[PDB]
Amino acid sequence: QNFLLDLRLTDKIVRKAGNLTNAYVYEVGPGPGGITRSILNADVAELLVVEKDTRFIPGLQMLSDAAPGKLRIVHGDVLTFKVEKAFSESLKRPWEDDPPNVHIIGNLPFSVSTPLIIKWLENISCRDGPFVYGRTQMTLTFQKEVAERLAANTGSKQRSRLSVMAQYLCNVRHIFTIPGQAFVPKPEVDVGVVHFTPLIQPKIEQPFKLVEKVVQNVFQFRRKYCHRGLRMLFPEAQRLESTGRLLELADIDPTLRPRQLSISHFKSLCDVYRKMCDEDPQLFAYNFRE
RNA sequence: GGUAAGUGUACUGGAAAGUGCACUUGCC
Ligand SMILES: C[S@@+](CC[C@H](N)C(=O)[O-])C[C@H]1O[C@@H](n2cnc3c(N)ncnc32)[C@H](O)[C@@H]1O
Repeated sequence: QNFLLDLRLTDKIVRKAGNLTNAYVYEVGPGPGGITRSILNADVAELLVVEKDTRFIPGLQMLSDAAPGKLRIVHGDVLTFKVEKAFSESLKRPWEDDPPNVHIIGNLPFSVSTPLIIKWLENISCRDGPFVYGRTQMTLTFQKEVAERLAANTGSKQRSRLSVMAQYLCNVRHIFTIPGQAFVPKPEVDVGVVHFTPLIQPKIEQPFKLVEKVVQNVFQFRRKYCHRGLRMLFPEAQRLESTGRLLELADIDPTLRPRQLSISHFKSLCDVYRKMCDEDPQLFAYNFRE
């Protein structure tokens, strides 16, 4: 659909990924090759590129004809391509060390990228997937609005769910947006650029699907008091007493609003919710739609 | 109150944009 061909920009992106000399990179959805021409020009060790659409191959291969052995083009679907088997076991560096010599770079349709960052976020929770090499970093691409929420801060206008879901597992710099006018063809949206480094110590240590559930119910009624959406974690019968103990033990003023909660206010609540989940087995599958 | 355009707007973990709401106007 909408492609990025401006060398000034494709360069700026690969610059904002970090030093890439003799590194290994996985570019998702290379497309016409703008991003990957620039990647190739950062003297990398090898660039693996996975692309769903066969017709971008002739052109992508002209780029590899220009840098032989540097570019490995793989005909694959990003949402199912198992990158963990894609590079040498040699590059696995431990989680407390520095990020491995492995980087992800992507400019995919927002249709694909948004779900991807979700399945990749829990991949970081579990330290599997692309993160078997351990705290591998990512440079990807979202509609300016979505880029904003990912990096939004406690109290910001656009502090939403992916604020919490991304920041508790990662350091999340949203380092610049670019105008839709820069794209062939220009969409009626601006485009934003976010970098992720997986956090050594995550800001919350509970199963991903737990704080996925917890953060959801908070941001449910986004400008009301937090307790009014929270309380829906609990079936009608227990709901009053339960919500009390939860806010009590977690130490949260219920007048607080979802956008005002510290990334640690969340750690607080989930620890308490995990406790009362393990004290009541039939509680974590409760959802009000019933 | 029903529809179309406009303008605001809210929400979005379906955002290369979508939908909901409000108001005004034209027509019914
Ligand atoms: C909006 S175009 C952008 C073109 C190019 N990536 C760029 O930055 O200029 C997105 C590209 O991602 C690819 N793509 C979309 N879904 C994909 C998927 N599931 N797996 C691999 N590639 C995908 C498409 O083939 C297309 O080439």
